[PDB]
Amino acid sequence: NNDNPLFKSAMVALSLKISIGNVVKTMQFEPSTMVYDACRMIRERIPEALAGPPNDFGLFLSDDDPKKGIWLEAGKALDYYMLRNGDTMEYRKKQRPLKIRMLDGTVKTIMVDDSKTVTDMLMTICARIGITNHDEYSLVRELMELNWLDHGRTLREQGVEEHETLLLRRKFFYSDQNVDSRDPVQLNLLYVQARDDILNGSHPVSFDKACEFAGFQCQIQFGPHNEQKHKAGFLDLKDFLPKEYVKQKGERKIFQAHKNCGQMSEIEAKVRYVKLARSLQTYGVSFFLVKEKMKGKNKLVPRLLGITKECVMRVDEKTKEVIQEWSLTNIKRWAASPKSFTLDFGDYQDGYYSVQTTEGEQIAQLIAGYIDIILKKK
Repeated sequence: NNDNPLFKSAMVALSLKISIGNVVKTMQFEPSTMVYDACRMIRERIPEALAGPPNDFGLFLSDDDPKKGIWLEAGKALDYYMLRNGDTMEYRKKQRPLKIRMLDGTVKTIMVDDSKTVTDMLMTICARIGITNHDEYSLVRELMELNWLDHGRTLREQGVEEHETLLLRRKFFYSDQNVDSRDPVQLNLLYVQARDDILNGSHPVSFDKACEFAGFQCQIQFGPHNEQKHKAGFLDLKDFLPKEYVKQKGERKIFQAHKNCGQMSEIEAKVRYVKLARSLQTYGVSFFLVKEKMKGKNKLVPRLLGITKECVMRVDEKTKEVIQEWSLTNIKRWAASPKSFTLDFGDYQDGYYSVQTTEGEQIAQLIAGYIDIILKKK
């Protein structure tokens, strides 16, 4: 039957659960307390808060949905964050390991500031491995379209948790690839890259070309065509043709192209493979499958939309013919939403070009990125 000298009204103090690893303690804060001073008071009450230099720790407001967890800023008052009695704050190390697959295919773990955006993290990575031009590179997930990361947002809010390894990826440069039979190791790297892009469909090609490529691929993998062993049914066509072309009728066309190679060496076939790829107007282009509205028709028409350093291009989805091309110079503005992408060509044409796609923000950022480059050369 006593009074409690510790009691303060629920309205004048914030009662928060402070979590450090598996330790939790409830402490009382004046609600205008700055985050950095709250960290001090935490160090005075919880021994596990002393597990490192004091400025290495901060406060993190977790959530049942990990995408909604946020780091608190040191200069903000606690009541800025709309906290209520009983809420939980983690006292957390500000840097955390981020696993990144290097350009040599190995994984390196790099400490990054966990409150920052993907761009900031990329900059920390490039700093650690001696890359000055971080704008030549980006981070992508390794899932599977779903691997794209918006570098102006955080990993956390895009659903990337701390366990996930990301890939460091060099962007495409036409100046990167200059073919020659003198350097077999570099020739093979170029061949593998061009072949993989065709087989996985990121370089879209016609059916006839896909079988031509497969003909060189056969020369490379099997040597000269031998009608005793390279007969109907031999090929696992899924390994030689883009998925949309995996049809038995393609094998006859591949074998024709293979035979046409004669006794051509493995090196010479790799040269021809790479040369044929670079000869196509689709080479090096970043493509997106978008849905177009054609005047007259009610069903939208799937179309390949390609973005390069100097143009936007419409490509037929079945034949891969280049239907139309717009210089980046002749685009007045663009817009993206989660469901569409629209281009305004000012007085170069009547009507906007507006398509359905879930990759509109990706398209918009590519266009903006390539336009900024042209500006900086001016």
